[PDB]
Amino acid sequence: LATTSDHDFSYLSFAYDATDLELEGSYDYVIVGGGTSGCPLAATLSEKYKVLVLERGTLPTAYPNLLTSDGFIYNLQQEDDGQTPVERFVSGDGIDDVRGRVLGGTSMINAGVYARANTKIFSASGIEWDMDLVNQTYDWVEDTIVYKPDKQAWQSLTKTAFLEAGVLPDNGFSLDHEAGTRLTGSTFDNNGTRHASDELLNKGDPNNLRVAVHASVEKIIFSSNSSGVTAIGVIYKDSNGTPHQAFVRGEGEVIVSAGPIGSPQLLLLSGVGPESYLSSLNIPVVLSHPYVGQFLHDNPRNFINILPPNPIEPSTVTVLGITSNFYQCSFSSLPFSIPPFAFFPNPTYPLPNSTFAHFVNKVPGPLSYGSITLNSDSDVRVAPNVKFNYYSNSTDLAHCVSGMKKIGELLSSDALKPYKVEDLPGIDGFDILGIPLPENQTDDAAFETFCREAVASYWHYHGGCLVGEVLDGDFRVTGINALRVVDGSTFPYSPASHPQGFYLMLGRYVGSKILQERSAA
Ligand SMILES: Cc1cc2nc3c(=O)[nH]c(=O)nc-3n(C[C@H](O)[C@H](O)[C@H](O)COP(=O)(O)OP(=O)(O)OC[C@H]3O[C@@H](n4cnc5c(N)ncnc54)[C@H](O)[C@@H]3O)c2cc1C
Repeated sequence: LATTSDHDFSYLSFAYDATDLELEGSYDYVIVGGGTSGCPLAATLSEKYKVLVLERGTLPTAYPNLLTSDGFIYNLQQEDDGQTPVERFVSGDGIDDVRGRVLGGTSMINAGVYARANTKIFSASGIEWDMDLVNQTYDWVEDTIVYKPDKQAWQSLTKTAFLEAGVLPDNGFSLDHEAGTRLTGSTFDNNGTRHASDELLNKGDPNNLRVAVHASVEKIIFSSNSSGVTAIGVIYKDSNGTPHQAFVRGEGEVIVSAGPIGSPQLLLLSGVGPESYLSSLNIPVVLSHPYVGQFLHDNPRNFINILPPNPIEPSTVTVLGITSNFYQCSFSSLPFSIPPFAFFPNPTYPLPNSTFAHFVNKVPGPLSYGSITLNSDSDVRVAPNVKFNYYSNSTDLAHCVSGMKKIGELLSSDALKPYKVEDLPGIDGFDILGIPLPENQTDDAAFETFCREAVASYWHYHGGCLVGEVLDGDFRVTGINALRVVDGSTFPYSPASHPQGFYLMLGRYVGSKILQERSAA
């Protein structure tokens, strides 16, 4: 774990704008997307080789509101205009959602909840894992951007309700995703500074790394020979319009780390994708990869909003109610005078005028998947369509009912009694904002309805470029040399209640693997 301090911007000595980058240049590694996974992977690769991260968004400095936790709601409430750190999109489903557009990626705009993955993930996954490295990697991240949270009035009040509700055992303060109520790590220090993955660039090597911002990567270039396809570089546009080239050297590679939506998109626009689909759009086919854009997952978020009669303090989420089929936590916040996008599933949702609390549920997996589709010719700056097919698989919905039933109990416990508006028993007495639970806690066919109408995103989407589908165990795009994907898009199921821990890790992991195979060869 780390000691509270200022956000570390020493990496700016080697961060550039893309208008300030050479029109063409050679590197040992090119990393598209300077996000959650890119930054650590950049840092890692730079220890021993020449590296360039390329990032469509801005320095965090440009938008001072994502350096603190107070700003968390704010970033969401700001209009999307192409420049700002939060990109507003809606699914084919109709559910409002965001993703980051800033150096440090979505770890720069997120809720900052840290958790190490479910150990039982590592074995049933498709990659074979070095567990001395994984664990030692978590150390390296934690030792830098992860902090032990201080008691907070409202959160400890949620710990007690979870333990009263049945969520056992009490694990105390622990980083490991296990079953039971616990108090987990956060990327918000005890002054409320945001520490995100941009700071892991500082863990790099200043003499070897070159970050670039406002570099929208448009195309991955390939080479005919010899004898098979290889990545040679990428093309990116600067803010003026000028396209630049970045090339890989002998023995080098290009690594896409643009997230569930970015990677499938860049690959598809570069003509690695399902043949009949690319033809359909007149995109020249470079390798027929049927599974690119496929198997996109997003865990449904189902919640209850309460408006206590007395005010409650805003909190950063640190207390978690982990059960096998779903995960829970609770957010308290100042009122909303302008709606923060993606918090609620549509913009016409009532806003809270006083302080309120938000009890949420996240189904694991999930099992239901969808698809990335392009709709703009090529324009990388045009957000692709995604469909997630919420509650399409009947098991996701069972776990929703369960989880909502369990929130029903959270509301019944002795801890929540001072937050009811009147002294009515059970779940009644709460002043509800938006859609309330079913009255009868034994009405399956009614809770199923709740789950389906109330659903929003947990923002934890992942998929679209799976190992054992598009990538091999080393994270290579199969049948293409020198091309790799590392990020949210690489696995079909969520690693924990909260994924950034896994992804931050997954970045420096693949780093060391690549570095290793550079010494054993
Ligand atoms: C509102 C919100 C809150 C969240 N809160 C939590 C939390 O509390 N705890 C937790 O564990 N997880 C949380 N998450 C999820 C977690 O932060 C993400 O799943 C994690 O960031 C994984 O992202 P990634 O590394 O795959 O890609 P990202 O971190 O999104 O990185 C992708 C980067 O690549 C860039 N990019 C995209 N396309 C291009 C292009 N073609 N050219 C150049 N650059 C490009 C983007 O600008 C972006 O910066 C939250 C997510 C959201 C949306």
